[PDB]
Amino acid sequence: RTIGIIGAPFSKGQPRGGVEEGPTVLRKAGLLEKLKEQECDVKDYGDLPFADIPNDSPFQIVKNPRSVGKASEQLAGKVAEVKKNGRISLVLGGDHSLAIGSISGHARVHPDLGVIWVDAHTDINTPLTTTSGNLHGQPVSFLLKELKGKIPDVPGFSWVTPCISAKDIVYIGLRDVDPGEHYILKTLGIKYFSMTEVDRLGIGKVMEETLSYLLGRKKRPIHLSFDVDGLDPSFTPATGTPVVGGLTYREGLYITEEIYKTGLLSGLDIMEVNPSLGKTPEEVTRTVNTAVAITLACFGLAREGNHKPIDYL
Amino acid sequence: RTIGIIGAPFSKGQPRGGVEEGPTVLRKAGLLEKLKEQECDVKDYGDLPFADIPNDSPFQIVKNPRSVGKASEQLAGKVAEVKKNGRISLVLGGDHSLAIGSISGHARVHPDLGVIWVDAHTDINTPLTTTSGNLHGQPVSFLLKELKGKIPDVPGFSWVTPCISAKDIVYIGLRDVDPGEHYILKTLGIKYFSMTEVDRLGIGKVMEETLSYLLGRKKRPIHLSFDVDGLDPSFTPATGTPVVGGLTYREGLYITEEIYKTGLLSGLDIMEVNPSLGKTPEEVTRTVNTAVAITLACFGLAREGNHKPIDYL
Amino acid sequence: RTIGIIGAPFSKGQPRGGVEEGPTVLRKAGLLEKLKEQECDVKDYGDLPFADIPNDSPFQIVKNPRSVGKASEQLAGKVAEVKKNGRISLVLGGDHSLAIGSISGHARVHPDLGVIWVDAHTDINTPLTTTSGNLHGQPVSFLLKELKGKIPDVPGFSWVTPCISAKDIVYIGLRDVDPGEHYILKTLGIKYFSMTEVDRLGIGKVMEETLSYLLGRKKRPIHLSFDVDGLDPSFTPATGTPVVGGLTYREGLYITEEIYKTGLLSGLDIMEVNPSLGKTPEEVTRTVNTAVAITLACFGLAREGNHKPIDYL
Ligand SMILES: N[C@@H](CCCC[C@@H]1CO1)C(=O)O
Ligand SMILES: N[C@@H](CCCC[C@@H]1CO1)C(=O)O
Ligand SMILES: N[C@@H](CCCC[C@@H]1CO1)C(=O)O
Ligand SMILES: [Mn+2]
Ligand SMILES: [Mn+2]
Ligand SMILES: [Mn+2]
Ligand SMILES: [Mn+2]
Ligand SMILES: [Mn+2]
Ligand SMILES: [Mn+2]
Repeated sequence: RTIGIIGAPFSKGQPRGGVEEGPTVLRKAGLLEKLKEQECDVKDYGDLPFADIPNDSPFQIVKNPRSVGKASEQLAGKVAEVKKNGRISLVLGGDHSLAIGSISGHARVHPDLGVIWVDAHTDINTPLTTTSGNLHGQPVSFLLKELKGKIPDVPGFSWVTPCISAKDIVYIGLRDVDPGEHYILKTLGIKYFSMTEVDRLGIGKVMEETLSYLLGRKKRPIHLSFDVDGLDPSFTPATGTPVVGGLTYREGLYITEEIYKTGLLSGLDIMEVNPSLGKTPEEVTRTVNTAVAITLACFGLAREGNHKPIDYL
Repeated sequence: RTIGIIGAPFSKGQPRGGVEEGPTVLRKAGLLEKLKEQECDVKDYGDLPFADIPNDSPFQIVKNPRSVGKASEQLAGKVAEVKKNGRISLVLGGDHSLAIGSISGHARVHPDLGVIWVDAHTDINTPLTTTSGNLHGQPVSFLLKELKGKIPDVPGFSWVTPCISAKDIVYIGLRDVDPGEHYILKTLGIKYFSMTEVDRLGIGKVMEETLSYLLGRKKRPIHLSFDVDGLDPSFTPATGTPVVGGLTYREGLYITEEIYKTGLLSGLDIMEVNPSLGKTPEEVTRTVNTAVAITLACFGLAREGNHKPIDYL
Repeated sequence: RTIGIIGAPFSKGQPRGGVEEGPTVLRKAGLLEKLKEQECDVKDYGDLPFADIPNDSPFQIVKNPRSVGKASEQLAGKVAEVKKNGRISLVLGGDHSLAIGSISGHARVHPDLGVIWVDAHTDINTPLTTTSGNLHGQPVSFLLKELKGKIPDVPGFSWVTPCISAKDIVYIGLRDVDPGEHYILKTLGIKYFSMTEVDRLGIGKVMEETLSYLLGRKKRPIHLSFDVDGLDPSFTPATGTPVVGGLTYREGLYITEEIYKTGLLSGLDIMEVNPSLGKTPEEVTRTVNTAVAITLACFGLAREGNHKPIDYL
């Protein structure tokens, strides 16, 4: 498809800094070229320059609110631009707090978007339910219209406007959900397939239901926010908050291959890849290679093979 | 639920001794605290003191019959006690020969119990069919009423009374079954899901059929005897008789999460964890961590999340 | 069943030479004995002596055409012999180019054979579509009647006669298919289950459809060409062209256990095991052990257990 690459070297949504290297190691893995090696029209909007905000004391327990709120605000504008250019936005990021700006900017051009969130976590803590204060675990709370009222005025986010309903999002891969988050899950009726549902139904049925659930009433643009820690750490170890028992490399590709086939992918986030956290050089390459593979699947690379519309014989 | 912890540091059901450390490393992993950290009422009945039986020569090929028969006899009494106290017995053990006493004592208070046996092995060899002579591979033969007649008078087990029928037990995870054992399997019509059935049906259907098979006619207490070598050695390597191609960490949790949801768990055995057999310190922690995870799942810990009955928002 | 072992220490179908050691390390793993330890009548036709062909320059891009064409020609004769002796041919090989002779010789005695090809690749490149020139990636193109016309007169293969139709073959495990190969796939209507279909349907349904697809109209002899790189490299690392995201050890055994149960297995190839490519001594033993396990499954070894027709009690 027509892609618009946007690097988001940001890490203040959490404590470990190496995550802002995500765009670099991914590009250095030949991501742009690989995409071009397919049927992809690729334009790199470069890495966004996230100005330093020296004065950013916590808002209550919440950390680096101004820099996070600013990075998402900046990212939101960029995504809206690439979307206005008729391209699928590919946000190579740092931490997942950036999802706030990516989904926000996407919904400005396509307010009817549906979101598929692959993650070991729900990232739906509010500034009042979070125990860690890390904003990469709160993005979803800022985007949900139903949680509009339980989100205090946090410095840096006054530009935010909830753009999606609890019913326009589906979670896949959950295995470490906080108590308040689970409460929000059940209270708002959010559709999710934790690792338990994946085990019960199999990833094939999981994807069937996910797409049917989001595209049933009518076809609508799809936003895929892929947190690499959604996959098992044996595949993506170089990430900040790994949790054992994750989705397999195969399941990761199955998810993306199916989304690609809908022809409705319009926004994509590949987040939380932190090279600095690899215990070895191999753990880093393994994490980056897996991250690239998932990305390519979103844009056509199929395991059964691919061929141009010509007579090869 | 209401739990009654009972440590069973015993190893004479087999050759390698480190298995009697099971209760120690598990407790030292914070098992009691972790359970309390949930909605669990926990009372530790301590570790049973298994007196040394210096004079215990083999009965034919069978090894350490008196100490094994004695340990199970002692364990049987303890379990019956905790069951009489309205608690779910949690037997942290050494080798699986202890299942004889755990299931025996359980059935004294709840004669209508159904058993789910997760294991790479059937542990149903008789003193006459066993080739190794290790009693941890014969527990089931002593408990089955139908095998009453093919079990010789082995020193230390005169207190035993078969308490379950071949139809009140279901095996899950089998992948190394001896010839005589397989014969007993097919001859008594025992329900089992070897790794082949798990591969064919998927763990979801496997659990559906298992519970339906055992709880169909009527709801009855459930005894789960979990041999950690039922899971693949990439998850539980620190165990005496590992067999490749086992159940996954995910499947292990799926099994237990489903059993928990029945609200019928009344007896649980977490066996065969041998710290001494870990090739590295990490293999030990990996085995113990997995063993703890499975245990917590049996008592409520869910991958989709958990929350108290309060308004978190 | 009645087996006829034939070693094929050949490697010129590709660049790395250690693959010709396949027969050796497999035999040294106790394969013959293990088979005999079952209900198998085993006769080893020894290792075929593949005379050196010093003068063998490439035919266009195709490498070592004369030695490859000769090795398959020799192998074809041997297989036909063992098949004429009422035995299931077990070809312990080097590279997969040998499939040309194995399937050719098999079809001479049983022209109605159906083929199950487990592989990460389709190995259906023609001498004109191949980019590497390695013949181990072209065997299928020489065997298909429908591709009769797109296969130039390559030195060493004038003895070849396409013996199977595109509809008498099923692929399982595909995850690295070239563009021209994919074109041939879709153009000839070849049935395949890439890793994507395995993920979607589960290996149980995959095998159900495969057998139904090949044995539907009528029961016919089965030829299983098993490329060990079809399984994930975490199980069979010592192989020339490994591809991540492969079939599991369990799936590998499920496939073979199901084929065995049809009672129609008549030809088997266990290919691409290259001991020289193991990064460690353990990677070699792990590859060989897995290869032996799959082989034993093809001839009866079942994970649920096995027993002779006698009264064990
Ligand atoms: N729920 C935990 C863990 C958050 C993980 C967030 C990562 C981005 O995906 C917290 O709120 O801190
Ligand atoms: N069937 C073999 C292996 C027994 C394994 C027993 C382990 C407890 O689970 C024997 O009888 O010695
Ligand atoms: N398709 C590639 C890779 C071939 C792999 C062949 C291995 C035998 O299974 C080629 O034609 O060279
Ligand atoms: Mn996460
Ligand atoms: Mn996340
Ligand atoms: Mn066992
Ligand atoms: Mn056991
Ligand atoms: Mn291959
Ligand atoms: Mn091959």
